Amino acid sequence: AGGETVANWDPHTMPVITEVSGFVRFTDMIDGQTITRQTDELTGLSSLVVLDSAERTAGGKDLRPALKIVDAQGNDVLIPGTDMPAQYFLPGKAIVQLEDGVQISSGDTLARIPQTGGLPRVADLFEARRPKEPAILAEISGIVSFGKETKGKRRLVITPVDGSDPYEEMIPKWRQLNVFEGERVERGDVISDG
Repeated sequence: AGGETVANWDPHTMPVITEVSGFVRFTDMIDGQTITRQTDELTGLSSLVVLDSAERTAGGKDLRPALKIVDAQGNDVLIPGTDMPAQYFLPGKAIVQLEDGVQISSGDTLARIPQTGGLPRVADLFEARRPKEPAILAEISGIVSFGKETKGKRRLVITPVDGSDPYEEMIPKWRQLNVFEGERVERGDVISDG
């Protein structure tokens, strides 16, 4: 009916959400290397925050902190259809409020990541100029993954299901990205908004 609200969301932070049910298990989340306990003074609540690669020590840079969704016996639960382990990797500045070994169901939030006109506009539109921060898309479909870190700029690798494996692209690590190495990306998908 008219005036009914059908969707609501919090734009301040983007959540990272599990796809399967089970138990949350920490991985590579060592305090002092990849995560830290940050406490809010105005509220008193403390949370685990994932460290940035530059801020980490030598050992922490190679580590990949993440959360696994394992069954009762300790076996990793595969995502249905994909047949891929449901290990969700937490990037830098990610806030984790889920205790180790706690029971979880599919769909629960695992983590949180903080977040012209006139005549010149028409002139630039007809000149087909490129914006200052162009949006990033995927050239070819398939799975995606990370690559070399801080080699001038970060790298990304696209592996098609039945295509050219060695394809790669360069993405600077100084721009807030929204790529998902654990999720398949189509060629009609965005990487950095804008």
